[PDB]
Formats: sequence, C-alpha cells, structure tokens
Amino acid sequence: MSPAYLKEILEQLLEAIVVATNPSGRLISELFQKLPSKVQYPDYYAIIKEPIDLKTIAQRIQNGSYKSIHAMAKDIDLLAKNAKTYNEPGSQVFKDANSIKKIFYMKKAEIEHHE
Ligand SMILES: Nc1nnc(-c2ccccc2O)cc1N1CCC(O)CC1
Ligand SMILES: [Cl-]
Ligand SMILES: [Zn+2]
Ligand SMILES: [Zn+2]
Repeated sequence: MSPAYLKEILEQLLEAIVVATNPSGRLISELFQKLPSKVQYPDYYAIIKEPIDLKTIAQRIQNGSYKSIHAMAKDIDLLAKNAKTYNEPGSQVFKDANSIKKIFYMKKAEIEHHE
C-alpha cells in the first residue's frame, strides 16, 4: 500500500470508532478523545505507564507515523488496555473500551476482506 492509500484506510477505521453509538444514542468514543487532566486525575498517570487517546492516534494518522494497519491496531489495543486497567470491570468506561476494540476489528475485517 502507498502511504496515501494506507491513510485513507486508517481514517475510515478511526471514523468508525468516533461515530459509533449505543442503542441509547450515546457516542461511546467520547470519553477516549482526550486523556484526563494530569492535575485533576494524577492517579491515572501513576498507574498508566503509556497514556494514549484518540486525539493522539488521529495525529499519528496525519503524521504518517503508522506504516501498517497493525501499528494503529496496537495503539487501539493499548488505549483499551489502559482504560480497562484504570476502570473497574463492568464499569461503563471498561465496557466502552471493549466496544471500541470490537468496532475497530469489525471494520478492519470488512475493509480487508471485501471483494
Ligand atoms: N475513568 C477514565 N478512564 N479512562 C480515561 C481515558 C481517557 C482517554 C483515553 C484513555 C483513557 O483510559 C478517562 C477517564 N476519566 C475521564 C473523566 C474523568 O472525570 C474521570 C477519568
Ligand atoms: Cl492488525
Ligand atoms: Zn495485527
Ligand atoms: Zn468489495
């Protein structure tokens, strides 16, 4: 894939995450756009050694930093793992983190397998 072709795929994957809603209409990605304040949420940075958010992933797409879909996927996995480490299982944030992963990998398969 050329860098320009790869970028279009990565943009479509991120878009699928950012537009996803639950049956009640809530944008499940909203909380993950921007990392919490280091001033107001210092425990997050004591616990999470490699913080990442969707804004950072979007910038990496614009910068061409990802050389494969897999590289973006690993950053999505890290975002979700961080959220699932900081938040209790069955909490809304924990569930939404898993939902972001499920959306990403479903969309990746739809793109990569379609013929
Ligand atoms: N409980 C949270 N867990 N994760 C995050 C979080 C954000 C972006 C990327 C990854 C993440 O893991 C943000 C959280 N809260 C934001 C709102 C605040 O009021 C309380 C903290
Ligand atoms: Cl992958
Ligand atoms: Zn992979
Ligand atoms: Zn097709």
